[PDB]
Amino acid sequence: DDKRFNCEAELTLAVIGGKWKMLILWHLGKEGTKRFNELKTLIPDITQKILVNQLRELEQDMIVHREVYPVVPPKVEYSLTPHGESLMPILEAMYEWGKGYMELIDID
Amino acid sequence: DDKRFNCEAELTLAVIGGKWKMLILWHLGKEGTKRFNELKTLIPDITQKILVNQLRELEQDMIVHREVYPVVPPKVEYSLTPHGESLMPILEAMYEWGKGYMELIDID
Repeated sequence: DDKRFNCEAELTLAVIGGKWKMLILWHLGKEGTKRFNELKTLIPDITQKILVNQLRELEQDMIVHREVYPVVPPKVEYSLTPHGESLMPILEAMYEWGKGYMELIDID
Repeated sequence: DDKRFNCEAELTLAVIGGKWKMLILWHLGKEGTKRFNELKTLIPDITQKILVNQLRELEQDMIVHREVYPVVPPKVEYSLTPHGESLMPILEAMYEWGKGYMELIDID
């Protein structure tokens, strides 16, 4: 029970934690499917290497779908899986909470 | 905007992150006010030193209220602040998400 709450809430933190995953997921959930360069533009502080590593981890974690489309020209699209989509209410609530908290700590 | 979503969602992660804060907050929000020894019993894997450090950080972060009551015998009670209470829906949703995710990764 207590271990079940803790193992499970901590798993969630591990999946979305870090400096850029929440922002990647936010753009995919709010705006939809994106190519790599589109995400790279939306997140100007991120490097190619870091964005590739974060997307790879999100894909291996079954949060992001990466699909290759052999059309003319070929393209690779990134999107949320159903598991990713159900993180979106959590990210929304974290943003709303942190918006209010930041004002608290900033203005003091 | 993008920096505002990111700064703010990341602040939230910093406040609740780690191995024991979510569990401390969960017990305080679900069960109410607790003394230190009560929390120590509810979280048997935690050490005195670690529980003192986590509660101190939660208090300094204005998530947990620590009140000394000079009654007979004196007592020190820990509870959530209003800012802590508004984390509870987020923790609830993280637990529900991670419960489903753990089943996904366990059963495979």
